[PDB]
Amino acid sequence: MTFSSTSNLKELLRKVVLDVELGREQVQLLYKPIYDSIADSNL
Amino acid sequence: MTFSSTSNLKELLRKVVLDVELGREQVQLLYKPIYDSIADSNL
Repeated sequence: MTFSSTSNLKELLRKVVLDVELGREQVQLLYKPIYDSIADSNL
Repeated sequence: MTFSSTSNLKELLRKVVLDVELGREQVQLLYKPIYDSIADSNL
């Protein structure tokens, strides 16, 4: 009858999350084509 | 004997409908490529 009445009492209502992209952007390895890598552990 | 005498008596005169395009434009859902849809009855 009076959903406006029950709107304020939020804890009754279902909780659903508006899914949005959050989080820091992924990072890449840009340098690699320029550099020649040597990976001897005994350096 | 004039044809104007029989003008008013439309029942006597043969009836032919002037064929023509009547109607209204069909509406379309333009938004859909832009928006990403989430469907849930419990929102």
